[PDB]
Formats: sequence, structure tokens, C-alpha cells
Amino acid sequence: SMADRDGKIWMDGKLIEWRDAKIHVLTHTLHYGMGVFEGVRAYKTADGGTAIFRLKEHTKRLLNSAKIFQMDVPFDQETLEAAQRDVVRENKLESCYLRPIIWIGSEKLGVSAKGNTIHVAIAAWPWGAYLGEEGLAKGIRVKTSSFTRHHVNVSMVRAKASGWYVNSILANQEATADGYDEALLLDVDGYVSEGSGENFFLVNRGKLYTPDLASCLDGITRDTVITLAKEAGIEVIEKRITRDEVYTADEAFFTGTAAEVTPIRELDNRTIGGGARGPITEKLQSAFFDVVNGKSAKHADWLTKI
Amino acid sequence: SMADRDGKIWMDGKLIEWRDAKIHVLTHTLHYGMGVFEGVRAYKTADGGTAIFRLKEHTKRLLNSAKIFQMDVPFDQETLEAAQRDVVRENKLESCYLRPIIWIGSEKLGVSAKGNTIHVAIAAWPWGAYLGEEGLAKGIRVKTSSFTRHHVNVSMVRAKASGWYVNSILANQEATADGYDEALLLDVDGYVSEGSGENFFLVNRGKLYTPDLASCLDGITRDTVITLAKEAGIEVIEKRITRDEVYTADEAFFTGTAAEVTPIRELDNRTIGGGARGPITEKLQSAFFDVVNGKSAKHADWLTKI
Amino acid sequence: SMADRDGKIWMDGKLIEWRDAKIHVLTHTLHYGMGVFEGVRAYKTADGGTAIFRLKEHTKRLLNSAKIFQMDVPFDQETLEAAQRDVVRENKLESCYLRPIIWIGSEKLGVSAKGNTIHVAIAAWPWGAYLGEEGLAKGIRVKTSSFTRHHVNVSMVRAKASGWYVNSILANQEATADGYDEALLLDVDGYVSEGSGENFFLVNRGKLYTPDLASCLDGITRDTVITLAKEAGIEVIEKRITRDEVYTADEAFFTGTAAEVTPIRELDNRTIGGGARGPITEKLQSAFFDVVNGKSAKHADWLTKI
Amino acid sequence: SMADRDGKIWMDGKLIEWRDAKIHVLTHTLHYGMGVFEGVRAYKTADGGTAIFRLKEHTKRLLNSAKIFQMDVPFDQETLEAAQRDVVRENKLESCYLRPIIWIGSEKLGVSAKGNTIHVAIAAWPWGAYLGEEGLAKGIRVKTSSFTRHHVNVSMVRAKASGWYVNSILANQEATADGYDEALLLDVDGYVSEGSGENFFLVNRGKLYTPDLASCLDGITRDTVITLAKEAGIEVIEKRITRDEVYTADEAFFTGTAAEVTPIRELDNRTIGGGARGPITEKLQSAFFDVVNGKSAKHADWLTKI
Amino acid sequence: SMADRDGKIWMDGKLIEWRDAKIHVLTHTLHYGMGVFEGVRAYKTADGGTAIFRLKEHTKRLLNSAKIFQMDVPFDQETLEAAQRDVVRENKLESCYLRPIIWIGSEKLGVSAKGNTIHVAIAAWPWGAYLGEEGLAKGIRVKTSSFTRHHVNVSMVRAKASGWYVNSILANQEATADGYDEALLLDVDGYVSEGSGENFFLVNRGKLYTPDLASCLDGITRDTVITLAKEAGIEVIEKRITRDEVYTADEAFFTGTAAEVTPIRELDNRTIGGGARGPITEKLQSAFFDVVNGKSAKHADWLTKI
Amino acid sequence: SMADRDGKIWMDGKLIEWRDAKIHVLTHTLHYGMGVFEGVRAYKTADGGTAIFRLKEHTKRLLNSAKIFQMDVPFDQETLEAAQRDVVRENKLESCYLRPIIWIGSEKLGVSAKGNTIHVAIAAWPWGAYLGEEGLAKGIRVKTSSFTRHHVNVSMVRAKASGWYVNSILANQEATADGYDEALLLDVDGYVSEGSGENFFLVNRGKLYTPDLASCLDGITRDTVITLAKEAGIEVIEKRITRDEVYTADEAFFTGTAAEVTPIRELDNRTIGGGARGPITEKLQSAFFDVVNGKSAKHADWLTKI
Repeated sequence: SMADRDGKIWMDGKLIEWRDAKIHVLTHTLHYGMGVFEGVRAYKTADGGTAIFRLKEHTKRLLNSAKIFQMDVPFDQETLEAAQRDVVRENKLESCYLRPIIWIGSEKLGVSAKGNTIHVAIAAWPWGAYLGEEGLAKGIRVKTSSFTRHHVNVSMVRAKASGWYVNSILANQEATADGYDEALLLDVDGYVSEGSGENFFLVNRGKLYTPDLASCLDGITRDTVITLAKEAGIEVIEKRITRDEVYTADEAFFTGTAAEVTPIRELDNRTIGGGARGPITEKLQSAFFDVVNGKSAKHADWLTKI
Repeated sequence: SMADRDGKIWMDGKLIEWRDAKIHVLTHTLHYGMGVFEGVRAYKTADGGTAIFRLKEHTKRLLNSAKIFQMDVPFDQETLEAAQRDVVRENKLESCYLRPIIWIGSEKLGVSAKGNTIHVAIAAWPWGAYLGEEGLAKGIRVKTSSFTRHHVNVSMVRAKASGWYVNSILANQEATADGYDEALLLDVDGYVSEGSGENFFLVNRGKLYTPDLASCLDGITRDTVITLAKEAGIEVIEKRITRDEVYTADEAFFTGTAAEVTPIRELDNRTIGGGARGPITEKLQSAFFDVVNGKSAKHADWLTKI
Repeated sequence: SMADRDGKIWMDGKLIEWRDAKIHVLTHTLHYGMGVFEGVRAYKTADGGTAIFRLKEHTKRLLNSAKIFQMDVPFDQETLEAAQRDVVRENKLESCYLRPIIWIGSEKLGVSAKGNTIHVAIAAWPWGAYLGEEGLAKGIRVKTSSFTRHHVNVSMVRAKASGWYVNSILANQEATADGYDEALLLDVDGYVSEGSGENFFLVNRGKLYTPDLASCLDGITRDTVITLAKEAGIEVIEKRITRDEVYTADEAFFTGTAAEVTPIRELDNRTIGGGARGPITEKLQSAFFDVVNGKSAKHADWLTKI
Repeated sequence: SMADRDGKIWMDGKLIEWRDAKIHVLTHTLHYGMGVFEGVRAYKTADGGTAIFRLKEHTKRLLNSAKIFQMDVPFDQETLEAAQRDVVRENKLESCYLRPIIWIGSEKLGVSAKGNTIHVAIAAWPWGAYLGEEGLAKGIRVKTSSFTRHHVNVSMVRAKASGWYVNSILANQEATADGYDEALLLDVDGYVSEGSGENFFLVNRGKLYTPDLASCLDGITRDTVITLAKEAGIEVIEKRITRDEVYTADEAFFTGTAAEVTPIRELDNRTIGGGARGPITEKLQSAFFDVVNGKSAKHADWLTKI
Repeated sequence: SMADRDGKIWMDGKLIEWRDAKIHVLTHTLHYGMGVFEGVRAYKTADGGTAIFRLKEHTKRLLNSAKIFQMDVPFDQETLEAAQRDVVRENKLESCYLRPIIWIGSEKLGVSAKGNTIHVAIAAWPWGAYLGEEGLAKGIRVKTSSFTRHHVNVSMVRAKASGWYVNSILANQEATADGYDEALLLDVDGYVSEGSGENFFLVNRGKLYTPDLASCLDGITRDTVITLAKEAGIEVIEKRITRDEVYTADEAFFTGTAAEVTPIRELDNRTIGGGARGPITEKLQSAFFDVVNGKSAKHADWLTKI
Repeated sequence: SMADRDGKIWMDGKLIEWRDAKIHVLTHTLHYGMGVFEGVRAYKTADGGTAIFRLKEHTKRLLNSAKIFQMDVPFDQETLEAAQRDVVRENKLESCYLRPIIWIGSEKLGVSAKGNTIHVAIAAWPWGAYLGEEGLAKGIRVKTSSFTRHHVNVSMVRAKASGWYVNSILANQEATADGYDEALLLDVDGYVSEGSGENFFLVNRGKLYTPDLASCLDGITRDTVITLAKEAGIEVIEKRITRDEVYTADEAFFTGTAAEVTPIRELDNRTIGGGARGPITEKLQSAFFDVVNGKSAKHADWLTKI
């Protein structure tokens, strides 16, 4: 149980006991879905310390998400960054996942959010076993969802919002119920957008391709991989991608804070390339894990020591 | 405050004290938006009694919403109907708004959503006219939103789901920030769909028009008004409606449990007809209120005495 | 040259000599397309008199077109109805086409549209069969346009507006350039909408079909024919029509004030039915001309004597 | 009044008196919207002279607009360039605005433009005070319109045509009626296209972004700014932009002949960046005004001395 | 094998031995997909005889399919009807499936189809329940496909054309590969259109619902069922249907010549109603089989004895 | 006749006599459209020899097309490449058009392709310029089709599939029936996609434009021309292109195996630039024919000697 645990949660300005982090059922966000959250990793680094990965960019996006919804957050970025470090430190955590969430309180329950408190909470918990290059060598099997990805003037897709993930859950459940590892979603035009919670990449003829920044979230892992790709001399192309363009690709993979860099060996029971992790995916995977493990000089400023 | 009140809330099989109806901040629905709810009204009827309006139909829709999401609800329809009546009775309410809500608990916080408790809670409180008393009698000013209504293969629009209402909030806030009473949303094709929390009707040449049951919710108030219109010998036509078709209509109005029957006297600063409450609207509105107040011989079974 | 004529034109409150009806080249509507107009016919009736067909309905739509654009017209409906009768009378026309137009003057030439005079002019001239006397009896050859019909949230399709007809010109010119009589336009979804300046009907298995009132103008001739069809015991169905649904139709025809009721005997070089004017088209065509010629007692109220 | 002035207007081959530039009300373009126009600025340059900005490019676009409509213009580019200079010179103008317009005459008033004279007129009038960098230091407040931008197979959006601006007026009136400075329009897919009469740019992470050349007009100010940006070493990216991508941008601005380079400090009541003019926008403003004032070494060929 | 068997096939005017009905690999339709076919059943009637169900309507549609493609068929409807009867007779079949097919021959292999032979062949064989015999009585499990149903201005969906069924194969293969019985396809807007080879119906609150005749084939079984429904006093409604509208329907079923009337007990692992063949479905299914077996006098003219 | 010829056809593993390459009319692909094919040319090279142009890429794409449809091809790429060379050699062809085709056999004729034999055949014949020799030199006249290009989630557009060409035939017939040389198709959004059997390019201000790889085939000739353009120092830009963007372009041309590099001098009766073959088109066309004729050392590896 996530609720019944010893530990500390940061809530509305103070560290409180984990179990005391509670709200009433007539909370606006529970009923109407307007809330925003982040997903952030901390890694044990090669020198023995713990560092949060791209803390600044994640916290900037968190506040930008609230700003999209015109949610006045009673804390600045500097405060929230320190608070996230606090949560990791006081829970005696090393390799872990941080979940900041900002939501709308229980003062009034009309559609209008006007007059409700804007709450902020930050919790963290241990990550599972470290996978790395060795643990993420076998690709996963993906299914194209029959549910369509968010429309960009119905949902604000640059916001990492609570309400958006009903779509993700429906897509993810469709895939796993028929034995697949994850879903891949097409946008309203039938072009590949992203996974249920991950951005999508393919490789063809030594070049890295990814859907243009249209209906998908502006992933921080996505941005990380694109930067590492260019730095390694690999050309990156953003374009509209069809599903059969994926079927015929040399390699493919997912990126996300939780997913890191995860190879896709199969889509809709079409084997991707040779069916193993491809060489470009491997290269980017190693560049990625070198960065998050603090074995990279070029990107030291992406790690925040606890 | 909705949290800080005296009274009883029905939750997971029993009446608890109002303030005790709490959840952890790591509740699945708070983060990922998959929950379902209903809006139901109890009315003080002409005989001095209290009666819930179309309880069965609302409870049926609540379980169907959960069914669409494959959420297993640990209570059947008969139990939930009785629970709603219990809430109204034990809180000694003469008239109220009921809010049943079904959500996903705090046992685990992945998108993968497996193994979480399916919670159910029912609260009720006194709540006046959603769009105001002056609105009911004189009509309101409405603004066509620049936010687009839900796409039917992205959101499951037949389910009244928590996550869906980010879109309603964005639209409603856009309208009210510029001084309008409510928003009207167009679907992805540019046709009138509905209000942020209301089904939409217009009147033209003595006939009642409403958008076909496409991108909009299958409103129970909507269904009520259509039945009353047919019983009054008024022809009802379901079609695709353009915004300038509304600009030139004889009358227009909103329907919903909270909004009841609210006239629209103006859309996008274009006066609707004569600019007041039109004769067919007033006719349907009065017929509606005669039903909920228990003054009609034809629809007694739409009312459940407490 | 329709500028160089003898006669009277009603302009801004009074009858003036035809040639004096002039405007400056820095007229707002000339540059920015926002103006509204009507097409109205006066017929020689069987009693030797002249009557305008559905004057009230056309003048109502004209003012509603202005209302859609929030153009404040300096004259009421009674005044404009009389003025149109005045124009027919003072030009000694036994039968004619009336062109009322409302436009935005030359006081200021920004998009700001603020403070310009709202002008109104009415001219009239003899005008025979828009698509030919032969076309009326034998039917015409139509080409589906490669230009798409107006989107209903880009253009306000219920307004008969100046700026809309660029689309009609492009479609019409495409058809006639390759030797066809008229163009047929599909909407943004690829369903049949209407002709470049006519509503569309088809007949199949003794029933009359027409596109639903979606992206097409609410034609008065369209309404006229629908009514006459119902009165003739013919079932009328409004639906989304595909182009190959027309190819395989028993009959098809156009309606409009200029086009009256014009049979379509061929679409995209597919012969419609037998290839001439079909029986149900002929019955509806004859019912139509009986009405405008004042041989029909049931619809005398549709005719206004000069 | 634009009509009642002393001056000279070039019309159909020669300078005539301003007030004599008249046409009949039965002019085809007044009724049907197919006409094309340009907006061109002349600036007082640093050496005391007066020069038209990108006259050749504007006149090329004027003739291309007519060519798109298959309007045979009875004058070549060289003649029209000389006439525009003639109009500035003979009206004794310095800083001013030129308005060339090509339209369809009054020989026949069917939807068919066949047989009608193709007219050309050029007028010009003084500009208000020079704003420059200092005068355009305040960003404006923009509202996303509830009206959708032109469909590229319904309207020919590369043509600057009379009929297109009904949509612009509707969007602009919607914004200004609620107290905003200008409208921003989304295309039929919900992506930012442009302002009602201006192209749109945003800045993020030191890079310049703009909607790809899809549903928007190929603005000459847009082209000017893109070129200056590249010459200043600024990366220019063309992509599909969402409205919340604007909400979260560092800077944004409009470009247009009249608007020059105008910063945007707010969209839909979301503050853009810090709410002031950004450093990139200022740099591009400076480069732009250095060019139009004739103080640029690289782009003298963009100015035509009167 | 379908090729290797004893019997007779009608091909291009004459009955030939089954195995002799061959064509060259360089056959136009084989490479370019433009061919048309039909599915027709003969049943063993209750009097011992054999009758083809709705031969006239199927043969009319066959020629209309050809007409849509402008394929000149060298045989009239009378001849093809007789040919089909001969095929059933000369193969001594008491009950069977007829497959007429019209295709473009091997004279030329450019895209430009001109100058090729238009071939016609008619074969027949005994064929059981298309979706299984157990499915007819107990209902089948259906999966919403991730492939989108034909666009009505890309494909001519009223023609039963060879090339259209790549889409059907892709959807059907997707469903069967994961253990479902058949696929359900949504149109380009996300609404339920039809199965991969079946029209679709749902039942709710005593009424019969089916997608409007938009992107789906004008099914003859669909038409049969609608007629029988109306004759049974069951109200029939054509509308746009969402997938979650199916999830919450009382009943659902497929119709087609091969599939006859097939109940749907489950869609996307959501149980439909009580999870069995519903009462209305049962009533319409029995009405259907009574008609095709010649046990109903009302529709004798739908049967053609061999 | 394509059937009645002397020579050898490679079919299912061996060369057979041309006329013996036969299939049964009850072949799955003939009825349901799922098959894939290629177009490949052998050129008489400058040394008097004969070479297939980019045999590897075409054969790679052939198998990728099969892979998209999950068609298990009983031969590998090495075998198919050698077979194509065999067909040219044994037929004693100096230059020719090669047509490899993979289709689904005649074991079963249900929608389900499981489990029919996957057949492969390869024929070759002399074939001149697809769009004419004069067309290659002076450019052709093109008409924009009123038929819309394939939707990327209805058809798998990266597969060169038999079923896809009903659309091409319909577009191409529409163009030629009215005296044009070829059709140009817009995608479902109104943007230019490609010819009926050709990729599309335009030239503007020294730069080369082509629609992005979205709804069109990933043509190999397209790829070749892009590569040659970059080697010649010409910038290549991929973007969304409107039809009026073509109207106003400096040059335009088609590419394809059959069509080679064919200039377009006219679209929709708008002259493209000078009305003749433009300089950039001539340079690229010349560079192309240099490569396929074996006159260029840079791309010898694209040629496979028979």
C-alpha cells in the first residue's frame, strides 16, 4: 500500500508523516481531474552519492503545467526543488522515484475552480532493481491502441495533467489484457504520437526519427536522448510517422522517466528489424545511463546531489 | 468548505461522519483521473415530502460509467439507490444535490492500475440554481469557447468521468473570466455539442432542436425534456447544429441536473430571438419543474420518496 | 454591362437612377468580403399579375445574415419588403430577379470595421433559367469539384455572405472549364454538401433524400421542395450522402432561387438513372412552378403581389 | 472618410482624382468576394528620402494572388511597381501605406466571373507616428479566437483575397469586444496558425519558432524576420505549435506590414514569459527597423526610392 | 482448396468446368484492386426446394458497383440472374454461397485501365455460419480494431470492391490473432461504422439502433433486418454510435450475407447486456431465418426458386 | 495482350513459360485486394550492357510491403534479386520494366487470409515512357483530383499494395477523361500528396520542395532525386504544400519508376512558371538519366548488371 507506510511527505510547505498526508473525498481534482504532477528519478551515482536527474527541468515543467491551467501555485521553483531534495533526504532514499503533485482543494465543488486552495504534495519511494544496458537488452512487445491520443485543442498536451491519463489507462489496459507489454497510440489523424506514458523513437538508415512535437508531451527523457544523439553525431529527424513506417524500421524504442530507454522489438506482432536491440538504441542507452549515473563530464549540470 | 461540515457521508458500505471521509494524496484517481460520478437532485415536493429525481436512471448511468472503464464496483444498483436515500434521510435534507463518486484507491500508484480498491462515496448538500435564479427566469449570456469538446475515441463521452472535466473547466473559466455566465463548446468538426456542464437545445419555428447524441453526454435532464416536449405535441429534431444556426434561432436553453432548465438569451453577444425567455422554453421549463415537484400525473415513477 | 442600364435602384432609403448607384473603391466590403445578399424572384402569375416568391422568408434571412455578422441594418423588415416591391414596380418588370445587398461603407478601411456606414441597395432585372431552359427539361451534366465546401466554424454558412462565394466561383469555374454545366461540392469529410449555388437532392426507391442541414445553406427553394414533397406523400430523408450514392441514385436535382428545380442527369460522367429528367423530379418541379405561377391555392401566402 | 479626400488614385492605367475612384454597386467582387489586394509600407529613410519596403515582393504576390484565381491582370509587374511609386509621389506622401486592389467588374453578376473587366486601383494614405523599438516595447494582450482559421482546400490561403477576411473580422471583433488587442486563430486541427492579419512567432530556449507554411499566408514581414533571424545566428524552427506551447514560451510576437514586429505579452490571460518584451524579440525588432529605415548594409535592395 | 474441385463455373457467358476458370498472373485487378463482387446465399426452403435470397437486389448492386467504377459489364441483369440460378442448379447444390465477381483483364497493365476486357465469373459452394455455428446462438466476442474504416472520398464505400478488403483483412487479422471472433471498425471520426465484413446493430431500451448509412456498405441483410424490425413494431434509429455506447447497450449483433444475423455478447472484453443472445436479437434473427427458409408469406418475392 | 506472349515468367521458385503463369479466379487477392508489387526498370547502359536500377531497394521494399501485411514470403531477398536478373536475362531483354508481384492464393476465400499459399511471380517486358516522350521533355498538364489520397490508418501507404490502386485509377481516369495527362491528389487535409502513381516535387527560388513523407509512398525515384539534388548543392525542403503553392511555384515535376522524372508545365490550367521544363528540373532530370544509363561513377552501386 502506498498510503500505509512509514516516512515523510512534503505537503503545503512542511514535511509531515506519510500517513497524515490526507484529503477529503470532496476534493475538486478527484471529481474534475484538473491537477498536475511530475515523475522524477534519483540515481545512486558512481561516486556513492544520490542525485536527482534534471530536477530543474522537471520542476519548471510542473509549474508550467499549473500555469497552463491558471493554477496559482503558492511556492516558487527554488522552494519546490529544495523540497524535493528534502523528501529524498529525510526518507533516507537513494535510487528512487519522486512524485510531486499539485491539485485543487475541497472548498467548493462546482465546475469552476475559483476559490479553492491550490495544494502541493511531494512523496518519494524506492525504485526497483537497476536494469541498465544489461537489463534492458531485450525489446518489449507493443500493441497499437484502438484508443486515439489526445486532441491538442481538447486537452492541453504540454501539461502533465491528472485528467489526461484516463486515455493512457484505457490504452495500456487494452494492450496488457491481450498479453502485450505496452500500448502505442495514434493521433486523430492516424499518425504515431507516443506510448501511453512514453515518447516514441525509431531508427532507419543510421538516422534517429521521432514524431514531431505535436500531440505528444514534451518529454524530458525525449529531450535528453535527442541531445545525446546529436552529440554522438547521429542525425535526428522529427516528422509524421505512420504505423507501417514503424513495422519496417531498423530499430525502435520508448523514452520516459520510468521507462528510461526501452527497446521495442515488436509492434502489432511485426518484428522490428532483427528483433533484438539495435546498435543505435544501444549507443543512446549507454550514453543515457552514463549521464544518470554521473559518469559523464559534459552533463554534470543535469544532476542535483541530495 | 465542502470538507468541514457536520453530517453523514456514505462510504464503502456505511455511513461515516462527514469529516471522516478522507483519502491519501497518493490516491490513483487524484493522479490519473479515472473515476466516475453522478449529479442527482432531491426535491421538496408539493405534499411537503422529499423525493430524488430519476434515481434509478442516474444510478444506472453511474454503474455503466464504471463498466465502460472496467472498474469493478463492490455494490449493486439496489444497494447504491438505498444508500443515496439513506444519505438524504440521515442528513435531514429537505432538498439537496447528491454526488455519488466511484474512484480508484491508494494501494498502488502506477498507470498499470492493478490491485487498487474500488471506492464508493455518496455526499449530499443544499445547492441552489447552478446558473442563478435570475438566469432561470430571464436567460443567461453564453460564450462559445475556443476550447474544443471531447473527441469520442479519445474520451469515452458516455461515461461521466472525473478526468473529462479539465476540458469543461478550461471552457467555463474562459467564458466567466470575460463576464459571460457559461461556455458553449463546439465539437472537433465545428458543430455545437453542449455547454461545459449542460446539454443544449434550441427552438425554431415551433420545433425543438438538439445536437444528436454524438460527442455529448446522454443527459438525463436532456432525455426528460425531450419526452416532455413529445408529450406536449412539440416536434423534436436531432441534428448537427452550427453556431450561426443558434444566432438565428427563436429560443435556446441548457439542461442538466444542476442547471435544470436554463434559458439562453444571448450567444457571443448575439441576442437570441427577443432576448428574454421564449414561450416554448418557458413551457418546457414549467413542465419540467411540475415533474420534479411531484405535480404531474404522468411521471410519478421518476420520483423516489425518501 | 449591368452598371449601364436605365431604371431605378433602391439605395439607402430611396429610389435613385440605376447608374447613380455608385460606391468608392475604398469600400470596406470590396476589400474584406463582409457583406450579405439575397436572390429573390418575381414571377408572372396566371392572372396576368406579378408576385415575388416568398419575399418575407428571403428578407428575414437577409437580416439574419446581417445579424450573424453583427451588422446593424438601418431599416426594418417591413421597409425592405416594401422597397423590393417598389423596385419591381418602378422598373415595370413583369418577372425578374431581385438582388438586395447589404455592405460596409468607405469611411474607414481597416479590418477594425468600426464606424462605417451600413449600406443597403436593391436592384432588379429580367433573368431566365440560370442553368438553361434545356437544362430544366432535360437535366444537366455536373462535375464533383476538387475544391471543398466551407467549414462551418471558418465560414458562417447560414449567412448568404459576399466573401463565401470565392469558393463557389472556384468550383463553378472548374466545372464549366471542362465543359460541365455546374459543380458539386463535398464537405471537409467528403460527403455531398451542395452545388456552387444550389442545394442538392437525390431520389432513390420512391423517396427523396437531401444532405442534412450541416455545411449547406438553409435554402428557401430547398425548404419549398421538401414541403411540396411531403404534401405529395413522398417521404423526405436528410442524411450524409456519398458521391457514389449519387452515381447509383434513381434521380438527382438542384434547387435554388436562380436554379429553381434543375434535374441532374449525369455526375462525373456517370449517368443518373435513365439519363433524363426523372418522374419524381418532374412531379416536384411541376408542383414548384405551379406554386410560383399562382396556380396552387394551398400556398398563395408564399406569393406577394406587387 | 476614405472616400471624401483630395488626392490621386491610380485606376486602370492612369491617375484620376481620389473622389472619382468609383464603381457600381452591381460589381462582381462586392457580391462574391473574389478580389485580391496588398498592403505595402513606405518609410522615411535615414537620408531624408522616402522608400517603399519590398515593393517587388509585394507586387509579385499581388499578381500571384490574381493568378491563383485565374484573374487576367491587364498590367505587368513593372507597370504596377511604377504606378505604386507614382501614387506615393503625386500625393506628396512620405511615411505611408499603399493599398493596391484588383477586382472583378460589373458587366455580369452571375456566380461566373466570365466576361467581367479585371480592374486595378492603387491608393495610399499617410501613416501615423513612427513607433519603432521604443514605441513597440509593450507587448499586447491576445485572445485565442473561437473561430477557426481557413481550410487550405476551401480557401486558397496563399492568395491575399477580399473574401478571406470575413473570418479575420469575425475573429478580431470577438477579441476586441472582450477587451483584448488582437485574436489568435487555430487551424482546423487545433494548432496555432496566425493572427487575424499577422503571422505568429514564439521564442523558446533561445530559438525562434513559427507555424510551418501551411494554413497561414506567406507573409513578407514573416519572411523578412526569418531572414534577419538567420543572419543574426538565431535558429529558426517551423513546426506545428499548440496554444499551451505558446502559454509556456519565453517570448512571442506578431509580424505584418501594418503591425511590423509587435510583441505579445499575454495569451488567454496567461502571461508570456515574464510579461515584458523579450531579448530575442527586441533584437529582431532592431534588425527590422534598421532595414526599413535604410540603415542596413545587407538589404538596400529591399527599399525602392520613390 | 477452392481451385481444385469438380463442378461448373459461369464465366464470360458460358458454363465451364470449375478447374478451367483461370486467368493470367498479369491480370489488371490482381495488381490494382479494381474489381467488384457479391455475396449471395441460396437456402433449402421448407418445401424441400432451393431459393436464392434477394437475387434481384444483389445483382442490381453488383452492376451498380461496376457502374461506380465505370466498368462496362458485357451482360445485363437478367442474364446474370439466370447465370447465378444455373450455377446453383448445375452444381446440384441444395444450399450454398454464390460469389459473382467482375474484374479487369490482362490486355494492359498500366494504371490507366482503358482497353481491357471486363470479365465476369460466378462460382458457388456450401458454406456454414461465417462466424461459427455456436456464435449464432450464443453470440461472439468482438474487438474494436486499431485500423480505421474507409474514408468515403478515398474509397467508394457503396461498391463492394476487391481492393477495399485489405482494410477488412487487417482489422479481422488483428482481432483473430488475439483470440477474438471478429473486428469492429470505427470511422475516421471515431464512431462505430461496421465489422470487417458485417453491418452493425445495437439494441437499447426496446429500440433498434444502427450507424447511419455514411461510411458503411448499404447492406442487403441490414436492409432486410430493418424492414423486419419495423414490421415487428420495433422502432429503428439511425445515428452516430460511440464505442462506449455499445459497451452499455442491452444487445448487439452483426448482419451480412455470409454472417447472416450474428449476436455480439462481448466487445473489448466488456460484456454486452446479460452476455447472451438478447430477446430482440433473437426475435429479429428468427424473423430473418423464417423469411430465407420460405416460412413467411409476407416476403415471397425475396426468394427466387432455382 | 499481357497474357498472350512468348518468354519466361519466374513463378513460385522457377522460370515457366509465359502463358503458363496462371491462377484460378477464386484467388484471394483477386477478391480482397491484399497483394504487393514493385515497379523496377532495367536500362541499356552506356557500355552496351544492361543494368537493373536499385534492384536491392525495390526488393527490400517488396519484402517490407509483405511484412506490413504479415504475408510470409517463401523466398528471401537474395533469391528474389537473382530471380529478377534471371527474368531479364532469359527473356533476352536489353531494357525493360520488371513487375514482381506477391499475392494470396486460392485455398480459402473468406476474409481471413489464413491459410492460403503466398505466391510470387516476376514478369518483364519492354515499356517506354509512362507519361510519354514529349511529356518528359516539355512537361505535362495535370489536374487536381476530386478523389482524396489514402488515409494513413485506413491504408498502409508505405506498402505498394494492389488494393491501394482503385483510388489511383479513379483519380487518373478523372484527369484523362477531361484531356489532362495525369492526376494530382490531395490528402484528407487538403494538402498536396502525390500523383496517381508518382511522387511530387516543386521548385521555388532555387530550392527543391516535396511533401513530407506522410500520406505518400516512400518512392525510390523520389529518394534518388533528393540525393542528387543535395549532391548538386540544392537545398531540399519537405513540408506541407497547398495547391495554390503549386500554382505559384517556379517549377514542378513528377517522379516514379515508370514515370522517371516528368516535368509538370500546368496544374488546373494554371501555367507553372514559364510553361516549359524549368532549369532545376532539367538539371535533376539530366543527373537522373546519367545515373540510370551508367554514365555516373558516383552511383555505380545503384546498378546491377544482368
